Amino acid sequence: YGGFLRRIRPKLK
Repeated sequence: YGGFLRRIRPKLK
């Protein structure tokens, strides 16, 4: 459950 922490750095995972 780490798919919209992309809100900063949207290619980090």
